[PDB]
Amino acid sequence: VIGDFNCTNFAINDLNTTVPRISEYVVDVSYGLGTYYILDRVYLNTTILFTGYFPKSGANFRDLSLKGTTYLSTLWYQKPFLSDFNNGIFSRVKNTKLYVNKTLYSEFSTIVIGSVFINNSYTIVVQPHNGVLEITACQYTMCEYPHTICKSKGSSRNESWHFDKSEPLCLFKKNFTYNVSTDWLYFHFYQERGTFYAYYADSGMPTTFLFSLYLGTLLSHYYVLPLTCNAISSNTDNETLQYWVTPLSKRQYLLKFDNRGVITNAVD
Ligand SMILES: *[C@@H]1O[C@H](CO)[C@@H](O[C@@H]2O[C@H](CO)[C@@H](O[C@@H]3O[C@H](CO[C@H]4O[C@H](CO)[C@@H](O)[C@H](O)[C@@H]4O)[C@@H](O)[C@H](O[C@H]4O[C@H](CO)[C@@H](O)[C@H](O)[C@@H]4O)[C@@H]3O)[C@H](O)[C@H]2NC(C)=O)[C@H](O)[C@H]1NC(C)=O
Ligand SMILES: CC(=O)N[C@H]1[C@H]([C@H](O)[C@H](O)COC(C)=O)O[C@@](O[C@H](CO)[C@@H](O)[C@@H]2O[C@@](O)(C(=O)O)C[C@H](O)[C@H]2NC(C)=O)(C(=O)O)C[C@@H]1O
Ligand SMILES: *[C@@H]1O[C@H](CO)[C@@H](O[C@@H]2O[C@H](CO)[C@@H](O)[C@H](O)[C@H]2NC(C)=O)[C@H](O)[C@H]1NC(C)=O
Ligand SMILES: *[C@@H]1O[C@H](CO)[C@@H](O)[C@H](O)[C@H]1NC(C)=O
Ligand SMILES: *[C@@H]1O[C@H](CO)[C@@H](O)[C@H](O)[C@H]1NC(C)=O
Ligand SMILES: *[C@@H]1O[C@H](CO)[C@@H](O)[C@H](O)[C@H]1NC(C)=O
Ligand SMILES: *[C@@H]1O[C@H](CO)[C@@H](O)[C@H](O)[C@H]1NC(C)=O
Ligand SMILES: *[C@@H]1O[C@H](CO)[C@@H](O)[C@H](O)[C@H]1NC(C)=O
Ligand SMILES: *[C@@H]1O[C@H](CO)[C@@H](O)[C@H](O)[C@H]1NC(C)=O
Repeated sequence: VIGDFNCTNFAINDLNTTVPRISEYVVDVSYGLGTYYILDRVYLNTTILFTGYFPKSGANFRDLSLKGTTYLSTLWYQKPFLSDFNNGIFSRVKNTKLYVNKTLYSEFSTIVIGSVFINNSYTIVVQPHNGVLEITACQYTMCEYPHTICKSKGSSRNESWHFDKSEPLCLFKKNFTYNVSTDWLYFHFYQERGTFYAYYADSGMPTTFLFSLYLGTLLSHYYVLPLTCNAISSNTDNETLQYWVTPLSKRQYLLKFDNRGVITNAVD
């Protein structure tokens, strides 16, 4: 289970439907993808050695995205999906592009990062809303079996991942835009000296700072929420979620900046 709150007992089972897929794709930082711009700094026409939380060059990813219909499995809320956060993660996220009429919509899995996932501890949540990325860090009363839904196509379950009837204490709450037409989003999430850091991009490029947050405590677990729809499967549209994740480590990178301040190259 994630949290401990009994939000539902509708259509829960114990079926071993899947395990996380391992990517054929591997981390290649030679053009800056898998690196980040350093905080609010601008570096112009230079190379720096910088020590930071980076993926290993040549590492695989685990796809932690889970697509449901009516049922959820209790085995989806355990190892290997419920994951130790350690130092942090780099993720590559497919923006799942859906059409209701001719109009386009963007869906992808929410990620939650936390420790015990109960309302005496802060949980960070990163969730898309069709071109808006909502991010929060709150004392959420997380469900036992949390999940999100398609807003675009229908869902035979309601959205249910926390049960707070009035808004919990939040250290952070902010929204960021992303290009709805992109094929991929990328994120870095890490912790250093009790401070959390987040970065994103909506292109094959170095990730840009979202926010940083002092927690004092260690985050210890992260989990990628199941998403339920009457869509996004082989018998209806052949479309899929993908939420690829690879671990970070304290690591030294060369970063090359051009005269505009764009990272053009990097080395592990
Ligand atoms: C912060 O997070 C915590 C932890 O999740 C929340 O605390 C839980 O809150 C819920 C909702 O109030 C509590 O659930 C309720 O517990 C009552 C007592 O349980 C005992 O008695 C029942 C029989 O009545 C036994 O079966 C059980 O084993 C216990 O011995 C129940 O009486 C309540 O029953 C109602 O709900 C159930 C389920 O929907 C129905 O079947 C019943 O008919 C009835 O409608 C209910 O189960 C839970 O116990 C709390 N846990 C703890 C550890 O405190 C906090 O609420 C949250 N705080 C904030 C600010 O959000
Ligand atoms: C994490 C995971 O394993 N995810 C897969 C999912 C689950 O294994 C399945 O939900 C059972 O999970 C549990 C916990 O029991 O199966 C999916 O495929 C289904 C067949 O397996 C799909 O074709 C569905 O077939 C139906 O017969 C039915 O009800 O399952 C009719 C329904 O309308 C139709 N769904 C549509 C059209 O979206 C799905 O989607 O649900 C593809 C997902 O990648
Ligand atoms: C961040 O984005 C979300 C999603 O668009 C906003 O949530 C909406 O807020 C209004 C407030 O009146 C509600 O009526 C809607 O029902 C909410 N939508 C959803 C899907 O929850 C949120 O207001 C935005 N801003 C901030 C600072 O969180
Ligand atoms: C969860 O709540 C439902 C609805 O009240 C109840 O039927 C079910 O027995 C509960 N299960 C547990 C494990 O508390
Ligand atoms: C689930 O199925 C996979 C594939 O057969 C297997 O590797 C795994 O050990 C099974 N059990 C669990 C609890 O994951
Ligand atoms: C960029 O740096 C190189 C090496 O020092 C130098 O030759 C070049 O003139 C610089 N250009 C600008 C625009 O700073
Ligand atoms: C979803 O929400 C609606 C409206 O509150 C409710 O009627 C329904 O019972 C809920 N649950 C499911 C599984 O649809
Ligand atoms: C949005 O994404 C598409 C596909 O990558 C790209 O062609 C388009 O130029 C992008 N537009 C903006 C405003 O970023
Ligand atoms: C999904 O793709 C397979 C392979 O191309 C095809 O056989 C099947 O008919 C497709 N189904 C849908 C709903 O597109």
